[PDB]
Amino acid sequence: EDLRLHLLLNTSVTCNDGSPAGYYLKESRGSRRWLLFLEGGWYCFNRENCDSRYDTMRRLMSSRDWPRTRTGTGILSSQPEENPYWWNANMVFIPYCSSDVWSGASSKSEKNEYAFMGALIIQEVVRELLGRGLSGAKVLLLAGSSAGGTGVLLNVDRVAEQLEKLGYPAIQVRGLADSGWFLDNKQYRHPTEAIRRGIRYWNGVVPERCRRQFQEGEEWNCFFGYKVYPTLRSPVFVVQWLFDEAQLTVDNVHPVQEGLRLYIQNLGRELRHTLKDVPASFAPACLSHEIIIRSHWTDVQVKGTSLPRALHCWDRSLHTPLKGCPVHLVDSCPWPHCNPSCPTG
Ligand SMILES: OCc1cn(-c2ccc(Cl)c(C(F)(F)F)c2)nn1
Ligand SMILES: *[C@@H]1O[C@H](CO)[C@@H](O)[C@H](O)[C@H]1NC(C)=O
Repeated sequence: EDLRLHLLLNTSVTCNDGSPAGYYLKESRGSRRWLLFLEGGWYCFNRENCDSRYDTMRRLMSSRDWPRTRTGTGILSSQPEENPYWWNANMVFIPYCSSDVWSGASSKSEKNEYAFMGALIIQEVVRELLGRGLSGAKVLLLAGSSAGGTGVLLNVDRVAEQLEKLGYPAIQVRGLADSGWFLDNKQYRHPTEAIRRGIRYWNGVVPERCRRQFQEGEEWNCFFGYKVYPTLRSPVFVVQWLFDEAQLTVDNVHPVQEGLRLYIQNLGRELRHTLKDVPASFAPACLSHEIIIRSHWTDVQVKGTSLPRALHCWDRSLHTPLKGCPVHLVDSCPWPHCNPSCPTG
């Protein structure tokens, strides 16, 4: 229980229900590395389905019941045994309480039952951390899982621009997007519509270069990794199971026959294709969901390299490829669990 809760001092930056947003922090006095992690957990895109989420997922919509501390796990652990990559970093966990894939910039008001302020929560956390040590940082890694992974892609360049404009051009902003790289593909039995309605309901914002390509009405495109990633300037490491459970869910996939076998194999092939030109990526051939804040995140390997090792090699590459220190690790085998190191479940 080593990360301590701080509610935002700017109380106009709120969770869905108007309660203040916040962050959990464990400082590491010696370190100039900062890890800011965006929690995930789907989203809601109209009054009805947000009302339902408020009944049974209220911690994702409100800070009123948050605990005063959280234990850092996986990449947020301070133990080198659990976190070979960044155990000595300053650790920040940002709870997801905006239900907007971290894209929203809209307040609760007479016109809005809910506030959707995810993009502003990130900006405010960064602003308040600069007075707590972030001003002395050399690397700010914006990480995230699930909706938080997509949130990394939507916000990493805005964090970089924010620090540049505040007068901190020496902080290197990087992104780590875990399980947030989705395909706008055809369902197996009859995602783009959800995001389309979400953006209007949230007043959602997307990165500028991507917005300029797709333009008004088509900004939903920028929520899909393979479309937004080529527009980004900050270095982004992409972690994505080839057969992500959430992708299969939105594809309406739940003794597998030929049609479904071909569907699943084509999904893995398409995911692999979208990662071909992503130099820093870790994509195992597993049916699973999220990775980087679980305690046993060290166990999975691609081509004999673990994710903590891949991320360390990424660090080195950002100091020609490195001998025995790869950063591009995408499985080529075509079926869930053809990789023996996949999570057991
Ligand atoms: O916790 C599971 C989960 C999945 N998602 C998510 C994020 C972005 C997109 Cl773009 C999509 C989809 F389905 F639209 F592709 C889903 N968010 N949280
Ligand atoms: C507080 O947040 C709002 C955005 O919701 C912003 O307009 C305002 O300037 C902030 N001001 C502070 C913290 O001084």
